[PDB]
Amino acid sequence: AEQVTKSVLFVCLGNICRSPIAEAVFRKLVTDQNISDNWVIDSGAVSDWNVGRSPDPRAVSCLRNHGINTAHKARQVTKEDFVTFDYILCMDESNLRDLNRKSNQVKNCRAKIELLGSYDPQKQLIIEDPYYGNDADFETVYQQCVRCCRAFLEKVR
Ligand code: VO4
Repeated sequence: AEQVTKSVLFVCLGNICRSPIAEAVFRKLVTDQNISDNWVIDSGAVSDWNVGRSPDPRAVSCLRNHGINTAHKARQVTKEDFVTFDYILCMDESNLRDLNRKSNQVKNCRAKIELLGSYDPQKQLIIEDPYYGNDADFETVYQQCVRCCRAFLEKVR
């Protein structure tokens, strides 16, 4: 068994609600496809405000309902991420404006930066911040990341 090693970094503002859901989902997919050894996956924040914190409790329990677990600590996106990751996928256009800005700060930017939702077969471009929502909104977010990541993998696979 042999292919190339591919890398994806999932990005949100805080790296507490959404990017850990999208990251964990994506890991479960790869693991389920027997393709983990070919993938490098991680999640990070635009902001430094929550570095080191654990994922929201609502994200945590939501992933559990689906039999998924995570051990992520929040970390900030850095300049080297633009040189090391094949893909940076974010949640919203704000995340997107911010990364492009920072990427400029890099000379040799090899990362393709895009909205995760741009992969959604249902076309919901945007993945809403569920922080102030309740438990059904987290379930809605999980659902979108599932759609998107399944579609992302299948074309980069
Ligand atoms: O942790 V995030 O989804 O930015 O809230």
